[PDB]
Amino acid sequence: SVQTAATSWGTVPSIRVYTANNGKITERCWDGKGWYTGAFNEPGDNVSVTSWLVGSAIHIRVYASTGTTTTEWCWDGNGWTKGAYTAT
Amino acid sequence: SVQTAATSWGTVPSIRVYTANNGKITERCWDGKGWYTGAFNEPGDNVSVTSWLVGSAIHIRVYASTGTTTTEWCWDGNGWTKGAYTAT
Amino acid sequence: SVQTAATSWGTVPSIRVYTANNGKITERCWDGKGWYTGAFNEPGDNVSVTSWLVGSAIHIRVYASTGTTTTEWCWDGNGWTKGAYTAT
Ligand SMILES: OC[C@@]1(O)OC[C@@H](O)[C@@H](O)[C@@H]1O
Ligand SMILES: OC[C@@]1(O)OC[C@@H](O)[C@@H](O)[C@@H]1O
Ligand SMILES: OC[C@@]1(O)OC[C@@H](O)[C@@H](O)[C@@H]1O
Ligand SMILES: OC[C@@]1(O)OC[C@@H](O)[C@@H](O)[C@@H]1O
Ligand SMILES: OC[C@@]1(O)OC[C@@H](O)[C@@H](O)[C@@H]1O
Ligand SMILES: OC[C@@]1(O)OC[C@@H](O)[C@@H](O)[C@@H]1O
Repeated sequence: SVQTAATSWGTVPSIRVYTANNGKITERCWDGKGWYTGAFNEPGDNVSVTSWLVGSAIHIRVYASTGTTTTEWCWDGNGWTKGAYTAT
Repeated sequence: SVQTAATSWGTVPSIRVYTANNGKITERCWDGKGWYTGAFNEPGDNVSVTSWLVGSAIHIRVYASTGTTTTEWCWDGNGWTKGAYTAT
Repeated sequence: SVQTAATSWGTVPSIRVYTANNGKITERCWDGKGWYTGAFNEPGDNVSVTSWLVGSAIHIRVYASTGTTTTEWCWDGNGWTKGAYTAT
């Protein structure tokens, strides 16, 4: 079936749910006022996530895996880009 | 194999581990004094979870997936019910 | 594909990413100065993780599953050992 990963922050809260479905990962977002589709859209068969809130900034790390390759995607306030993570 | 998801809160801590096994999700609970089987029992092949503790209240969201359908289950102090999440 | 689980703590942050790949779980670690391979290496086809930071101590629980058996692995400052979790 589809595979999901979830994270949340604050007291509203904000929630992010990532779904790997048919080799693509998409993102659904809640900030207290309805679910919406987030900016994150990248390939992957499996997803995990962690996040940490510091001051006014949310930092999110999404680990997207296809085959034996895992790509880290980073949100630090300015869109999603690949991070330095490697699996070694 | 079976697939799990875990969350924890406080300093004891309380831990919740959700296991999707043979199309059913069950819940094991630790509150500092032994593991026990929790109230959560719903269908699903895949599970993720997030939780947030505010004051005296734990809020838990469990995302249960079968095929391409994901159901959000909500704990807000008074049993588990379906939440408004949709995958779009 | 490979399956991952992630957790993080503090403001640096420290991040731990567990990967189940070909029946083995390994751990990659970030403490602010590059990724490295962690001490955790145990069998499993599926992994989840939760952690909680209290004072100067990180506590990590990794749930490693093969078939219908889930083993809890505990970090409490002094290496990884099996915890009391059972699935019942
Ligand atoms: O729209 C809200 C948003 O910016 O929140 C942070 C990330 O989750 C983004 O992908 C998302 O679009
Ligand atoms: O700011 C991005 C970054 O440095 O954040 C910490 C880790 O997630 C790294 O892999 C990543 O490149
Ligand atoms: O028994 C403890 C309990 O109420 O804690 C909150 C939820 O995890 C419930 O499913 C669980 O039964
Ligand atoms: O109180 C329940 C609820 O509003 O909590 C926030 C989100 O999890 C929603 O999908 C959900 O319906
Ligand atoms: O090296 C850092 C380390 O000690 O951090 C705590 C655990 O994640 C360990 O497996 C890891 O080796
Ligand atoms: O200190 C280890 C331990 O007591 O921590 C809390 C739970 O993770 C238990 O299963 C585990 O044996």
